[PDB]
Amino acid sequence: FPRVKNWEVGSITYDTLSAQAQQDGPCTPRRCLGSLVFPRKLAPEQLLSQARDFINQYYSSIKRSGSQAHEQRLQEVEAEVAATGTYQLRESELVFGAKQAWRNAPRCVGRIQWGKLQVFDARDCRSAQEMFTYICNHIKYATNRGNLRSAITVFPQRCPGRGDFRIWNSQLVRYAGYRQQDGSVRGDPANVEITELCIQHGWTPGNGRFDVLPLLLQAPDEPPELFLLPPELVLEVPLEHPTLEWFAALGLRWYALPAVSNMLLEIGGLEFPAAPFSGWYMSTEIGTRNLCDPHRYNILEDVAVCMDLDTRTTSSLWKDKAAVEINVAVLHSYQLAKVTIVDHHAATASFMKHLENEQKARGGCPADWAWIVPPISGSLTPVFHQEMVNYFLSPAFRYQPDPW
Amino acid sequence: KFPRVKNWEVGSITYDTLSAQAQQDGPCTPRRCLGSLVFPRKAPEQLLSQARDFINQYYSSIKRSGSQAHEQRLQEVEAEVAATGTYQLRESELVFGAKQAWRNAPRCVGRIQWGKLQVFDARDCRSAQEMFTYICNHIKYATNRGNLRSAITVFPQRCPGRGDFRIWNSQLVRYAGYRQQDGSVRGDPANVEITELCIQHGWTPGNGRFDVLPLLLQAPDEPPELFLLPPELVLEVPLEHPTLEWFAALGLRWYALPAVSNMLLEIGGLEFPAAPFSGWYMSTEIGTRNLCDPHRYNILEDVAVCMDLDTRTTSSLWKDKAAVEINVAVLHSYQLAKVTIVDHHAATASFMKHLENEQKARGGCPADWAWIVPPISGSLTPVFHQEMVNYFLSPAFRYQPDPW
Ligand code: HEM
Ligand code: HEM
Ligand SMILES: Cc1cc(N)nc(CCc2cc(F)cc(CC[C@@H]3C[C@H](F)CN3C)c2)c1
Ligand SMILES: Cc1cc(N)nc(CCc2cc(F)cc(CC[C@@H]3C[C@H](F)CN3C)c2)c1
Ligand SMILES: C[C@H](O)[C@H](O)[C@H]1CNc2nc(N)[nH]c(=O)c2N1
Ligand SMILES: C[C@H](O)[C@H](O)[C@H]1CNc2nc(N)[nH]c(=O)c2N1
Ligand SMILES: [Cl-]
Ligand SMILES: [Cl-]
Ligand SMILES: [Gd]
Ligand SMILES: [Zn+2]
Ligand SMILES: [Zn+2]
Repeated sequence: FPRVKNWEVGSITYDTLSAQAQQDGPCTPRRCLGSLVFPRKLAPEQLLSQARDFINQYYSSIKRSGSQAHEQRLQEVEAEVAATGTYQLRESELVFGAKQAWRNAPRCVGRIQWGKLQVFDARDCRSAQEMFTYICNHIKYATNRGNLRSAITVFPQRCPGRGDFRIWNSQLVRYAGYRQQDGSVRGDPANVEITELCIQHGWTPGNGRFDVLPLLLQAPDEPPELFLLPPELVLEVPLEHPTLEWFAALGLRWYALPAVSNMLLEIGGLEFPAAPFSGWYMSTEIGTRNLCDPHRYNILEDVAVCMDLDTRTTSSLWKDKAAVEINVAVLHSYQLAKVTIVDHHAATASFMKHLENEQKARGGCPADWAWIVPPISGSLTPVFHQEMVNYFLSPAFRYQPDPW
Repeated sequence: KFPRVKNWEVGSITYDTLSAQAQQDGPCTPRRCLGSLVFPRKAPEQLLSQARDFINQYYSSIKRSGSQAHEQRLQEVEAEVAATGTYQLRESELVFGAKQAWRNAPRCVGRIQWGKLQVFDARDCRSAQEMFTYICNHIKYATNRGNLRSAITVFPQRCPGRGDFRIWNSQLVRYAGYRQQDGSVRGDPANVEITELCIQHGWTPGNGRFDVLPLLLQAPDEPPELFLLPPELVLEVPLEHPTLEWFAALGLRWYALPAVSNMLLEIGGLEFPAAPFSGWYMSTEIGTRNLCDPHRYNILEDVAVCMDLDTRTTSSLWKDKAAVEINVAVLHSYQLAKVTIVDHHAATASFMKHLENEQKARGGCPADWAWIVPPISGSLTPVFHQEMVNYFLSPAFRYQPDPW
């Protein structure tokens, strides 16, 4: 049982939940690989193992462990896999599993909200046109005219033989990225690859820096099909600053809905390669990483020039000053648009409360310090001084290979 | 089977082959990562194997591996460990071992400087009084009227028969911390323990916020003895802000010389419990950590209120704005006083150069991401997007328990 200390207050706890981890991480006594973005790289009796644990979890949480439906539901999954080699989740199990995978995500700082999650069950999906309608329902429900609500849509599970449902975009809303002889990029450099697949599959491109890409939706065994997103359905926020009048003229925008559409949801040994989930943004994601990363929109120096900052010496802290103002413009613009957003101080303080909750309830919480601490102003937030333990519990969201 | 390490800003990929030579083990397992823990860790034949590895390292660096001189040194050491249970370093080996310990320190962002280290050999020290003279000479040489120079003074090694030389103070320059009426702390709260000790040992305490502490110096098998630092030896910097003129009236100060004095230096199996070392400050250590940490001087809200920021809501980013200007004040003040200081942009850029040098020289570099990434503006610096591998090489600086 690892001892975990908070260096701001002096309080000590012990993480007993870590003792119950399975899927081993990347570290060994010889070396820690905690900072690696992808840990390492990405006969059916082991399906029954992960399923019996999950069903025991489910009846644990609804109190009804021992007797009744508990040691009843243990049998049909046994018989389902005995009969068919896989099994179907009950809808309440699918709901409970989706919430747990979120609760279990070590890199997610928004997990105080894990209990409020709307699960759309898309397991009877059959075509790519159907997926598109499901995705469009999700986006409409999640966006909710700017009053965002966490949501997940679970597409049919991976099957013995036969292909997989798959969204080729990394998120549901992505901006395009186009090159030149320059090798430079117009738009988002994170999305250069998928932008060229969209074109490779027939997308007439666009002119500028904020073109919402079309979706590539992959029904099982068939090639992807391009689906264009309705402009009515993609809520966006033009960026303005509350006091720097010229900021709006930079023409910056970002979208309302953060919806991750390329991770594999794993519940009770079943795999859902298409289960896009969405919540709402923390402002540093947009302001600091998407707009200021050198390999993203890289706008930092352009803003500093407009603020008349001394970009001729690092010790002026011109980068820090312009970055804060970009974050101020993000928070201001989303509030003025009445689009849900949370600043990194509010988010991290909520995550501390979540750590306290998870301590009482489960004896600890898997947390990835490098991802929980915000990318600006880290030590000004309470999670910086909190020691954390990182480990893998199931259900889980896992990374998966791109279908290329 | 060496870890692949990616830089996400640029797309670089390398493999850390040096990690495979890590000759001691840390707190992580495949089950769980403890990378974020502040304290991760906590006879003749194992002394011999450590000695042989270091001798091998020493003769590698002088392009004389395998020579007669190399093997005579190996056989000399084995003979000395057999006759006395220990051995003595040659002066050239001590200089090389001290530089290697800095080079090997995973939490140090200043390691581009590692080969430029002044080593004072104080292994002939006989008393606490001589120890004090050596320390004062170290402070004088390292400070160098504001043009700071990296240095380490090495006091006699641990040996069977006599107690250890120890410096009880955690740094050579520290400000007192006085518990108070309100139950509050006046001065530096990180230093209440050592402050209470000094008073026990006869120090007549002050009542200010920036009172420099005396040294408690322990000769073998002696109680610690109190030594006052001559005020003219301790170079200090009043803090002012280039454009916030009321900032100077806060009365804030910091000292020029960061000199860590409670770490143990390990070279070839030998242990030096007293070997204080010093460099120069990175500005975020002073501005962000020492002045803004809620458990330290905790000035952030006072500065924000003076700047007329809106401290009623976090979404105004008043904390970030106040902290940026505190860092500006530190950099301006130290430059104005002509005292060496490096900002976090310059320092992390030089660390990136260090990583590249080290990959060519040694096949990798041990680095603790959570300590290398600065506590403000993390993703604005290039180390943020660099994956790192943390592991323990010897020679090394290690933590040790407090002598009390
Ligand atoms: C409701 C408010 C939410 C907030 C404020 C939030 C915020 C964040 C942030 C800031 C990250 C780290 C990524 C980064 O900082 O660059 C993250 C990661 C993550 N979140 Fe949340 N999120 C929310 C909802 C959700 C939901 C609903 C789910 C799933 C059901 C989820 C699952 C995840 C996962 C799996 C990761 C890891 C991403 C990766 O490994 O690339 N989050 N979230
Ligand atoms: C010359 C300029 C130097 C700079 C700019 C520098 C910078 C730093 C910084 C910023 C940290 C982490 C402190 C923080 O929390 O912000 C650190 C840690 C450390 N430094 Fe350096 N340093 C320098 C010189 C040295 C020297 C000369 C030595 C030894 C000979 C050394 C050994 C270490 C060690 C062992 C640690 C880790 C301390 C711990 O684990 O608590 N440094 N350094
Ligand atoms: C629901 C939700 C709400 C919210 N506010 N944020 C998120 C996370 C957004 C995100 C942040 C990030 F920094 C990188 C990625 C994608 C790339 C990452 C990194 C690597 F490429 C593999 N991963 C997939 C995605 C989710
Ligand atoms: C030579 C030098 C130059 C420079 N510029 N900076 C430094 C770092 C100074 C420092 C920073 C820090 F963040 C923590 C500690 C000591 C405390 C650490 C943390 C925990 F309290 C126990 N350890 C002993 C010391 C050293
Ligand atoms: C709990 C957490 O790991 C701890 O507060 C660490 C984080 N990273 C740090 N990094 C540096 N350079 N200095 C520190 O004191 C800390 N504190
Ligand atoms: C190299 C480093 O581990 C990598 O850049 C990580 C660091 N922490 C991060 N944290 C978050 N939240 N998002 C990220 O993309 C990253 N990148
Ligand atoms: Cl994003
Ligand atoms: Cl310090
Ligand atoms: Gd002024
Ligand atoms: Zn680890
Ligand atoms: Zn701190």
